[PDB]
Amino acid sequence: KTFKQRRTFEQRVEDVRLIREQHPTKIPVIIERYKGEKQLPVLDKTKFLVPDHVNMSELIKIIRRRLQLNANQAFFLLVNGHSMVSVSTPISEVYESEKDEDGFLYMVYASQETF
Ligand SMILES: CC(=O)NCc1cncs1
Ligand SMILES: CC(=O)NCc1cncs1
Ligand SMILES: [Cl-]
Repeated sequence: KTFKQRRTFEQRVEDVRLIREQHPTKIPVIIERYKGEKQLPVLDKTKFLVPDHVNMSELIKIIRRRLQLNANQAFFLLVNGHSMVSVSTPISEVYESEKDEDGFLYMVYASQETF
């Protein structure tokens, strides 16, 4: 069902190594809906190549646009399992501290802060 379940650790590692070789300026991000989540839609895909200069505040703007949300729909984003301390951090810096051992940056969204 989830990305980690669909691909072996070996497979996730090799895919990140390909993104490094073919899209060296991009951050490999997994973005998944919370398994509880009722309100917000599912995305058209799971694996995203994010430009390494965008900060977390702009990535939230991007995901809201991709989900085609309106002004009063609530949106919460967990990174590597927990809340973001800051949305002003460049994703290149967030990646280096919050990346998984497979080399993806894992994110989960919901309409409640209570995930
Ligand atoms: C394409 C690519 O990055 N793979 C090389 C690596 C093998 N050992 C660590 S990374
Ligand atoms: C569009 C692109 O190149 N990657 C950034 C994205 C992150 N989440 C949705 S797309
Ligand atoms: Cl690139």
